[PDB]
Amino acid sequence: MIEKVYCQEVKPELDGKKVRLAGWVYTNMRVGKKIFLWIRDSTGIVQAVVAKNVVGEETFEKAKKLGRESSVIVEGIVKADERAPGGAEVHVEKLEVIQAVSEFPIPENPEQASPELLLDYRHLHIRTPKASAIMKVKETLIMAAREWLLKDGWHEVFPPILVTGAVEGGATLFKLKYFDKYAYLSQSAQLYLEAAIFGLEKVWSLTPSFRAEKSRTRRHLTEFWHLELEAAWMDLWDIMKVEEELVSYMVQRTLELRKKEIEMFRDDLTTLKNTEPPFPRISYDEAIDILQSKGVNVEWGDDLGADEERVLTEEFDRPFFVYGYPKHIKAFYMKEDPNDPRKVLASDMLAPEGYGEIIGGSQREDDYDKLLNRILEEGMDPKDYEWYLDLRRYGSVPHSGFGLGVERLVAWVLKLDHIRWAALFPRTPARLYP
Amino acid sequence: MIEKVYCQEVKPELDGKKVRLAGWVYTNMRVGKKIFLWIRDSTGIVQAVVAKNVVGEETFEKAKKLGRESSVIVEGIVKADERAPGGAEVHVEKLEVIQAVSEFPIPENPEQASPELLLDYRHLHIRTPKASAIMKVKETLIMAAREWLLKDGWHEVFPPILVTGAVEGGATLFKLKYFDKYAYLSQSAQLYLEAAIFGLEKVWSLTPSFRAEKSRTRRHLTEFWHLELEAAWMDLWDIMKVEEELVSYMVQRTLELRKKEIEMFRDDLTTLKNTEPPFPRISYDEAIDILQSKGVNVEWGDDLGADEERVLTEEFDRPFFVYGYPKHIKAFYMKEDPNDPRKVLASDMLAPEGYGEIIGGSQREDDYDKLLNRILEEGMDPKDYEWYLDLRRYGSVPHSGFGLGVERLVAWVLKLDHIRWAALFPRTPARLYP
Ligand SMILES: NC(=O)C[C@H]([NH3+])C(=O)NS(=O)(=O)OC[C@H]1O[C@@H](n2cnc3c(N)ncnc32)[C@H](O)[C@@H]1O
Ligand SMILES: NC(=O)C[C@H]([NH3+])C(=O)NS(=O)(=O)OC[C@H]1O[C@@H](n2cnc3c(N)ncnc32)[C@H](O)[C@@H]1O
Ligand SMILES: [Mg+2]
Ligand SMILES: [Mg+2]
Ligand SMILES: [Mg+2]
Ligand SMILES: [Mg+2]
Repeated sequence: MIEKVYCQEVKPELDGKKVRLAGWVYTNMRVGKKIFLWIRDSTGIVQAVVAKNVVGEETFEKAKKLGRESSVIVEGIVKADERAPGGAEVHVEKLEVIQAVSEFPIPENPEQASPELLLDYRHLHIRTPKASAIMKVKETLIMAAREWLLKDGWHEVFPPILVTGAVEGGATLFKLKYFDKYAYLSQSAQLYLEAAIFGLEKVWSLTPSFRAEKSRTRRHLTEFWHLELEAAWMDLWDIMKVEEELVSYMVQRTLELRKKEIEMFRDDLTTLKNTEPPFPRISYDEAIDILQSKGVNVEWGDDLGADEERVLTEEFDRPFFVYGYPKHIKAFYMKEDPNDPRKVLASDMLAPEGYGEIIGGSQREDDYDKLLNRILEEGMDPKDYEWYLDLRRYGSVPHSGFGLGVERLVAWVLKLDHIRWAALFPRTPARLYP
Repeated sequence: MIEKVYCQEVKPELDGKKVRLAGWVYTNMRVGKKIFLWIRDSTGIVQAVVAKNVVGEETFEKAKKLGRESSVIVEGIVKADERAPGGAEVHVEKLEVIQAVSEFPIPENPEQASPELLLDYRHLHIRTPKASAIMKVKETLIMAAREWLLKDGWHEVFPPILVTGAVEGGATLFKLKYFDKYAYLSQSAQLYLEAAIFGLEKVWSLTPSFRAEKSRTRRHLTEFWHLELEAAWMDLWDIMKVEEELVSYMVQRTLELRKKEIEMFRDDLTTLKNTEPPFPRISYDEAIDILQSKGVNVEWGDDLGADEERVLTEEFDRPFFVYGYPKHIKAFYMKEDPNDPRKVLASDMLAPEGYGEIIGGSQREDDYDKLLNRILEEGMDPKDYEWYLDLRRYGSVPHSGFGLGVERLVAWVLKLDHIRWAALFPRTPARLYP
């Protein structure tokens, strides 16, 4: 390959050097007698100056016709100039038009289009600066997670997607024909991580999880990226510490690296700066009391939906935990609170600013009889979970874990109006394409 | 949590120190008047010495009954002793039996069981040393990939799994009901990576890919982990360099870190040591000539199946490329060789020692008309690929990419007899459970 110079590399210190840009036309404007093409690539935008008396009439005329997203190779000499973007521009010697474009269907400012148009053209939308910014933030949060997980001694595993068990209820299961059998798409890798702790003790996975959720909210996708941890020996309080340490490191690392991207989306970084341990912790009992005190008609035992969480966040300026939920609005696998068996040892981590739940986790039931009984009480067939029950027969240990919704976290970090914008190609009940 | 000391931490230099082990009984043997329990955890095995006159009769009797996989907490004093495993043992002061076990259904040496028993009990099999070793090698190869990808300036993206397009043919597609519509499980994220290069230039993803492959071979799963790269500006030769640099770094890094694990599986590390650029490259034409020279009844235009690849590997002592395949045994998206349009600019990377294909990649067709025509020739509906065709309308650039089968790579690195052992919970046409 003939090497390119990235836009971010075009700096005043390269004054007088030859560079080869490769990218796409961002804007095309005649300035005096010259054509100024701003060329975008993955790293920034550079001003390329095209002079008729330098490139000749043929190239000059071609340059006039280059609309947004025209693919081009540009060779020229860098000139330091305090007036140009980045304090340096390229004086064009040669212009190769790969493909001229005049009708790119995403507007120059995407937010002047209907969100439905942007989704119809999601494959084109993702190359635009804000959409690309979201993907850079996403990769950085995940890289940060992997740094923390490696340093803290967790093992990465690669759990199954095709499964036969519901982890998070039958209502959100996708079912498919699988040769002579039927399979489900995994809602969560948790049950498999629980098997894996017996060999590896501290495990984690990042997998797509699948939820056939009919409700079309701004916090639900039908497919999302799910970062999940499970650890032998740890109780609920232990796993909550892991959660706050991990989330804080993810947020602080992304603040350090992606400030520019975050500032495209936020006027106020306060809640992100505030994201360091210890996070505030309230019981579900306290949550009910707070909600009732603000006039919300909620009763002990009621589910905390998105609206309840939203009101609860008003009292917090960083992520916070709610723990000790009523047993019967919580998953079959969660351990009872031994001090109060009406509750389970579960906690959710809620993001502030109205965002609500980003992590759900718990200590797991480690007693065989108790777990079997919960399976039966929930109308589940123990046959489908015999392997999971085996984990309580062959050297059971106390253990706990959690799942973080990556898109949910990105949506809070960037104050997105909908979780769909944090997925590369979002999936919702009416959206499968592109 | 009360902190534990890991087995690998029990070293002669801790002589006289109190430690708390937490783990599972590996073996239980009476030695003289004492009970020797070898305790395994995620990091190794430690000899714990239980003396009746120290722990008392009740604890001593309990210790006699502890079979393999009994979950235990052991507190005691480290004693340096050249005779013990690791040169240090723990003299037990306190023994807490969490759960006693006497009938763990995986044999002490798993390979004395039918592979079908091991798969029936896959959830139990994975905690055993060799199976756990494979997972450590897998996480290390992947960590190595991420190190290389970050250093070389690639962006991580998180592409969709629910899709409407076949990338790699209709025959291996899983189809499912999706609300009022139908969806497919992604065979490969490639088409979406191609969309993503327009914003991010150099992209990669690690995703589960799904192949409804009826043939039950030792190189096919119905679900596998697929590491895929796509890059703007790069041609086939460029992407081949990326492939050899990445694979070499993965292998060399895993050799550096996981020598102990690899030596459980290999007598000979030669081919791994040999895995550094430049890898040997032969044309498909040369491959046919080699095969015919060894008496294989293959003709130019024929598909190279597993058996052909196996024979071809006899001539190589490290991974190697085969390039320039006949157009009509290759995918619809691949770019024709401009020098010879009977061929496409595709290459596979084959592992030696009979293993064969670990990567398939190509330069992509970047001409709209040519791609449309190939879609139509293959009996595909261009409507299902309109978005993919858009990538050839709105600033097309030359580009290339590839997919690496992680399990396929693990199977070669560890000389596994079947790819299934490199998946945490393998999926094959008759195996969906556990
Ligand atoms: N390993 C575990 O302990 C996780 C546990 N099995 C689990 O799946 N919990 S969860 O349903 O709360 O999902 C966990 C998180 O996953 C996110 N989530 C959960 N459902 C969705 C949907 N439908 N869309 C997007 N994101 C979703 C959200 O952040 C939740 O807090
Ligand atoms: N992004 C790309 O350019 C990849 C391209 N779309 C692709 O899917 N190619 S491939 O079919 O050869 O699959 C790529 C690799 O994926 C592996 N593979 C491909 N199929 C399987 C099955 N069924 N089981 C396990 N592993 C499999 C094998 O290592 C192949 O070399
Ligand atoms: Mg809830
Ligand atoms: Mg939840
Ligand atoms: Mg082939
Ligand atoms: Mg192939």
